[PDB]
Amino acid sequence: DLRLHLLLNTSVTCNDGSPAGYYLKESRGSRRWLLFLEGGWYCFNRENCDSRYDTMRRLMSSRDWPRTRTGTGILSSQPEENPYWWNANMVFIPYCSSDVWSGASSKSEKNEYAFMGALIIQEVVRELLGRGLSGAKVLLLAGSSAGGTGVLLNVDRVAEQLEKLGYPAIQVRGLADSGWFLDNKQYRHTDCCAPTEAIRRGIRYWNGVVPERCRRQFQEGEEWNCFFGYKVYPTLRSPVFVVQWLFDEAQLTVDNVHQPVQEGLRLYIQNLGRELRHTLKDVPASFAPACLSHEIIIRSHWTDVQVKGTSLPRALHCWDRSLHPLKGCPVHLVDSCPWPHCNPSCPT
Ligand SMILES: O=C(O)c1cc2c(s1)-c1ccccc1CC2
Ligand SMILES: *[C@@H]1O[C@H](CO)[C@@H](O)[C@H](O)[C@H]1NC(C)=O
Repeated sequence: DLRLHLLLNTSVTCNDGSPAGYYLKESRGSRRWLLFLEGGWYCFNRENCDSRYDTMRRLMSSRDWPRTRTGTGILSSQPEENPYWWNANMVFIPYCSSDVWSGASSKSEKNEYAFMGALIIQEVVRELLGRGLSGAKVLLLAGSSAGGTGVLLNVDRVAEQLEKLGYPAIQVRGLADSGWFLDNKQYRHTDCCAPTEAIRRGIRYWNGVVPERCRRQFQEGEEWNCFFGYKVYPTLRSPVFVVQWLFDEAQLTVDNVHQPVQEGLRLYIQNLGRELRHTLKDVPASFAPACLSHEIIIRSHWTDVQVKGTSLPRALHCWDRSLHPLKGCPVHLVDSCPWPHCNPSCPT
């Protein structure tokens, strides 16, 4: 079990002004630290955030959080479930900011909600240094769905934060799971939502922040571009491993894809997997199976899926070795077959 701590700096809050926090299980014999960002979509105006507050309140508020959480998948402490990092210090950071982890905005007389995801990450890192993170050799910032996009937006800032605090020795890395999306045309048009327009409104609503080099490329008004993995990844300096289903359920949802499939839709889906494969061609550490699914790394059976005969925990161990061209220890694993479940190890 991972145990809840609410932030001692209570100015760093969830959407409704309640304190943010983190769940922690320490490992006294290890110098590896895993900080996992939870996902769960987002909201981009008052009406849509009010609706989220009615029926998704744990993603907006710490008031009803439980005192413990069980670690699963890469957060499990059992070697059988987590061959990769079972002996690490484990941190689960709940997503209570609805801002894809990008916001730096307080609740006030002009703001009904606080959007503080970027500051929550920085504050967790700060309070953990006093609980052992100061002795770390690797800090892996991981996340799924909106949390995976959050890794891409925040990993370089965590690294800069530790260098300026006097800890250049800690190596910061990222693991981004199911957060690599395409700003493509929808299969059938709808009213807002297309990924592009939703992010454009959210950034303004949240006062969202993006990594500095990506901001300097796209410039004022065009920062939404840095929320799209294939645009922000080349600007990053920290090592980042990318996990992405070729046919992500959330990608299909925003594309309005839901009997025998007709030619138009077949071609749309095949072109979608081809485009995803193309954006990964120059990402050296990546794992991308040809499956219709969503998230993987905190699933209890994450050990089951394979690409070219190598599982995800093995690929991540090979990545570790590469950061010390390996024989039989690959790190770039992208399926080439063109339809969902052409890979027999896909989740059922
Ligand atoms: O299921 C979740 O948590 C998320 C789903 C999506 C996210 S996050 C997103 C993050 C950046 C850019 C475009 C998108 C649209 C799809
Ligand atoms: C609390 O967090 C806010 C927002 O990041 C920051 O400005 C302030 O310095 C913090 N206070 C302390 C005592 O750490």
